Amino acid sequence: APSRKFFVGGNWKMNGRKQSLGELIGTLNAAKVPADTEVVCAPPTAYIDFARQKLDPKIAVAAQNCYKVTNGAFTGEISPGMIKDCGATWVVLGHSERRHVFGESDELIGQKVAHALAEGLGVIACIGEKLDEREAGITEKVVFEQTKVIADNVKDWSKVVLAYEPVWAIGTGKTATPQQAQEVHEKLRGWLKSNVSDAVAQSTRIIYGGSVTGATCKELASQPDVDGFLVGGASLKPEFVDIINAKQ
Amino acid sequence: APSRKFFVGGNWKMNGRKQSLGELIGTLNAAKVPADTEVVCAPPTAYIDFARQKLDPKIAVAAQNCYKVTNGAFTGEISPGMIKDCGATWVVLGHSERRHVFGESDELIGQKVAHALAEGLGVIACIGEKLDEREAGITEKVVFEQTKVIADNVKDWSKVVLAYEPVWAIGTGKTATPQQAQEVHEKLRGWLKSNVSDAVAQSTRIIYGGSVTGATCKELASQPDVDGFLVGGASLKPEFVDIINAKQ
Amino acid sequence: APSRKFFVGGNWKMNGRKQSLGELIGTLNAAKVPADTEVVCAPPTAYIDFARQKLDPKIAVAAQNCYKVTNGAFTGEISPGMIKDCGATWVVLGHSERRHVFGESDELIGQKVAHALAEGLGVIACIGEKLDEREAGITEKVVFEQTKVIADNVKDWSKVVLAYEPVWAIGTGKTATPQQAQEVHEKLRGWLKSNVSDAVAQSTRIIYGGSVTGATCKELASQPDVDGFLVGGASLKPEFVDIINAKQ
Amino acid sequence: APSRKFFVGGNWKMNGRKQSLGELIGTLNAAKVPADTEVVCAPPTAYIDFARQKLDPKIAVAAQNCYKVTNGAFTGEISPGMIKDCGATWVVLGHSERRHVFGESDELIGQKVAHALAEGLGVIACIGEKLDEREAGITEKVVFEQTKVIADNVKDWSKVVLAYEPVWAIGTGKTATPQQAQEVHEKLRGWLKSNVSDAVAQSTRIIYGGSVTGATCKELASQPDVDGFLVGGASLKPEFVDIINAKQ
Repeated sequence: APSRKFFVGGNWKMNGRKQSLGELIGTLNAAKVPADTEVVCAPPTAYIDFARQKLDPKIAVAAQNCYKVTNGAFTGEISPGMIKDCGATWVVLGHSERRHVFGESDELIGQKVAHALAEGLGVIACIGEKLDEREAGITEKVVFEQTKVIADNVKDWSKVVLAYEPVWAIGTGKTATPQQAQEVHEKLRGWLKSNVSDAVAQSTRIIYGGSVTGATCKELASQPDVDGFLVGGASLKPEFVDIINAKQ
Repeated sequence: APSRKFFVGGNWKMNGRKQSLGELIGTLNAAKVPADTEVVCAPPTAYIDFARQKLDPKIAVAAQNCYKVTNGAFTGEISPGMIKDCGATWVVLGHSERRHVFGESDELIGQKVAHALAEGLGVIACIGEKLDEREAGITEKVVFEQTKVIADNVKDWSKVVLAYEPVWAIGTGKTATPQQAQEVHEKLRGWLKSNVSDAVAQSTRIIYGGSVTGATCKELASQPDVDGFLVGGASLKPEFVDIINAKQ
Repeated sequence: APSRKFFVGGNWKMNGRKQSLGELIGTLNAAKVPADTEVVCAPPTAYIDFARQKLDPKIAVAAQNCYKVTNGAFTGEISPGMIKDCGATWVVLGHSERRHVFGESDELIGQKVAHALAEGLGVIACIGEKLDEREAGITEKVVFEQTKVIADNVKDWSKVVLAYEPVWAIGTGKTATPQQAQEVHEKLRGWLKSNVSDAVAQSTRIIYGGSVTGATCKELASQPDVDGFLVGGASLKPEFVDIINAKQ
Repeated sequence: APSRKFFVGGNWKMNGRKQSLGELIGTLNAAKVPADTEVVCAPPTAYIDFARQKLDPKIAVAAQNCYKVTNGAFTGEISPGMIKDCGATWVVLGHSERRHVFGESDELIGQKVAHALAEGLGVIACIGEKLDEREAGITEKVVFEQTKVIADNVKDWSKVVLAYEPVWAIGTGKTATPQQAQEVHEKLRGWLKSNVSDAVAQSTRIIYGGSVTGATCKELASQPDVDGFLVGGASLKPEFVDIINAKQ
């Protein structure tokens, strides 16, 4: 009985300013999210406070990243305590952009996860295999190694959700279908049940982090092992509300 | 403008929280800012907005980093636009930790600088050699190589400040001999004069990003080619209001 | 220079004598060196001079190792100066046997590289993981860890070549699957791009130091991220004049 | 009746280039060595051939090291056959720098000795206790264990000479006198006579490998059990000739 509460995150990435963002917050603030869905918004780092202040207490705020120490000589970086200090209760970790564009390693990612969590912050842990990894059929290998690192650094799965990112269908000329989406979420839940525990795997939300719009959210949402989304571009528009109601 | 207005930058790095930073902000706001000086506080990204809202108008706020595009799929990053949108007028680029801990290349930094200036932001470009390089005498080459890449992306030095940081010795009160800081800064000024213009070099601030305590800040500024500092730890201590007044 | 001139290195190791090496040298001297390629022969230290004197100017000579100081009480060692003084322009550092049989640490190798480059010599820095490491998936980490240490000592990649060697499988004709060689070399090129510069990665030769016969040298170079080899045994066989022409 | 022919080796270590070395060879080539003294020069590995070619047939050439196999996958290493192939008739083995700076073990040293010898090459076998070993009074213990390994790998003492190295007086703040030099050579000859044979001990030359200059060579040479030297620094200068005439 997968009573997993639908999870819908909105990764604005590096987009928006007070104006467009405040305007965005206005739409969701005036929107009516299903009492059965959990909605989170990940604003640009400079607008985490702005967003949380303007954001309706019903919606949680999430950082798009953080470091592995409470304080230190790390110009440009922020710690989970600040993220908490700003009212944000979540942190996106391991986003494909952070791993690839910025080269963040699993080791460092594993350390931010353990720290973020120790700091009492929720954690949206992102995984996903690149195009070549997909072309080889190493999807399982790749995604299990990343999840494992996340699991070894997670002593409590209540504060975490998994987001699978089909980086292989991101600007590559390959398209990811909802079936192959489920296929992956399946193995990931299978990895948990087997490597963690039956309960954890049954409660842990595994959200889809691939191309999601109000037009395709219904299909993807109907998938058994897909209990949520981590929306990118669409999280900047009114359509985000439609995605908030995909499971419905 | 021949008279290079003193420039005291305070790099808070990844330290403090609203409460803490609030106590610090409230202080500087009670600190008289001599027209003979130009003070700037670089708060962690999450607190750029907060500080700018609480901080005194006479004091400028500066992001500790930014990306090289107005908007994009760059989770965890912020654009010059955003910083500016938050009331900050400056940006720190090339910092010791950014390139030596997060591997930011000169290339990337040159692109950030070009974009930051192009966005209406002022930037504090950082440079400095390492211990292996210092103990090689290639300190001038490495710093010039770094300054060249930055200068290649600067078309107007009106809103630009150079920051030399002796990476091979920064943090504790073990302030590297003021003579060593003068030698480098002197060559940098001789670089801008020939590679740009006598006026540019005679109007460009070459602040010291090394060990600067609320006391040692005297003999340091005492040097002819040292128009300020990029205070690290002390920038957090109330002794930051002193380093600002490193004279009389 | 975008077009990365093919680089075929021949590592003779500890084999041959004047007679033998003379027969080999006389051959390559009759072998036309395509401008599309850059061939180098690394003779045993005792025969560096001999080979350089007999070898064709179009072919470069390379020591198989050197020390990290111009001169000193280091019986049994040679300095970059000496190698250069013998007409050799390159040096092999970090080779599988040097660190895995004679326990040379990355540190030592990083110092040799820094000194070699500083002495006017070109260097072929070698890297590669072991079987225990390969069978751990930490191949990328180990090779990056090795490349980092080397890059930390390189200030000009104009006279530098990377050499990946699959230690867990080198020697016989059991050439490790060309895909495995491509995966690693591909990541290394993505490393230099971000850790150094797109230009550097798009101008840096990443030769394969694994199993390269006078035949298999086709499908190997066929891979996009394989700009040459570091021929082991075959470098002694007349089939070395073929591996040089691993195309058409 | 110790009719042991005076032996004087010159360990140039890692010093010189064609120019200074050729200049050095010029002095000895033009020098007149006593028909009763045996002179050997150990050039940097890269100059063994150079030296032998420029060296007067009266003086022998010696490698400063070698490996334990005729040929093989040992980049940077050379075999006794090459050393022979270059006209060198000697090999320095076990030099303190090789044992300490490079960690060569007695086992490996014992194997190079047996191989070098099997290859028909003379062998300057080096021994000597470190500072701490000397401080403890383990001189005998230490030096007997090393000599033993050399003896077990020597089935013919005609092709070998022993060089005692007071490593304990090498850059340590301790100075070695000619008396304590003899003291050690005494025991070493006592070790031979007792563990090898009376004849071997009476014919085997045991040369001093400590600080030796034309100013102190006379004193050391007059010692009964000191029948030669293994000169370091002084072997690079004209003074080497004076040492060649110390016994006189």
